[PDB]
Amino acid sequence: IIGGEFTTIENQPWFAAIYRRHRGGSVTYVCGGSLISPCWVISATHCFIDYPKKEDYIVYLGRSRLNSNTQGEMKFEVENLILHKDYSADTLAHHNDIALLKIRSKEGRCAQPSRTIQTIALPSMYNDPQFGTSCEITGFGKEQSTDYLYPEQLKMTVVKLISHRECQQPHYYGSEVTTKMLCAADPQWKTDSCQGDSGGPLVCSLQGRMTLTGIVSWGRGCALKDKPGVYTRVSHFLPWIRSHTK
Ligand SMILES: N=C(N)c1ccc2cccc(N)c2c1
Ligand code: NA
Repeated sequence: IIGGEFTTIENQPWFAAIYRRHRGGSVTYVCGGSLISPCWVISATHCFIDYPKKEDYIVYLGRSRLNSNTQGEMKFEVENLILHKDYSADTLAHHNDIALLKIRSKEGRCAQPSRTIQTIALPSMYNDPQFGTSCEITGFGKEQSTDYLYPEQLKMTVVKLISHRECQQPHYYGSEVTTKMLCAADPQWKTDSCQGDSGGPLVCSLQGRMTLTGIVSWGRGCALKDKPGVYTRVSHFLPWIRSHTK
């Protein structure tokens, strides 16, 4: 997250921290995710497509820092790694950038909701917020594009939704951004999601209820003029989520 502010997991209790164990035992942060039900974390396929071994991953819930065991946190293994069959990546655009992680503790249990571990509601069909709506993003992603390390403390920011017509403008992304994708950015281009924030939530308050409107997918650089963050439009994939979580 470029700009924004430092936060803690109590303010984003659906946020999942996904790590990968490497050969030799080193563990590195991969992507963010969202708890949509006690057994299921939703993220982006591009986070896992090159290493699609469910055994390689570690999932934390209720974790506020990259290298601290936050009080009340829960650690999980991935029981099932479901990647969207029609995923593909162009130079910029990521297609069907959605994944499901069925989580299981070493005892074989799913998440136990607490004050710091909660689910995020899914959106309803054909009911996304209008352009200009302020939405929040959360992640352990880069604070600056030139950084090579990720911030130790969880960050959050607020961005505004951009219409598909505006995002398809030539100086924006042209025909590369599709109707299955949602753009969001800062009108002043100072705050944004960045590398490392992928898979993380774009949460919008709609009709008084907070919902998982988007999943951090792609963008040209970070917080660059006319280059919004691009998110998987979760409302399009509701038949796919429902069928793959049964
Ligand atoms: N500009 C963005 N919001 C954005 C979002 C996700 C990204 C993922 C990998 C690399 C980037 N530069 C990204 C930028
Ligand atoms: Na690390």
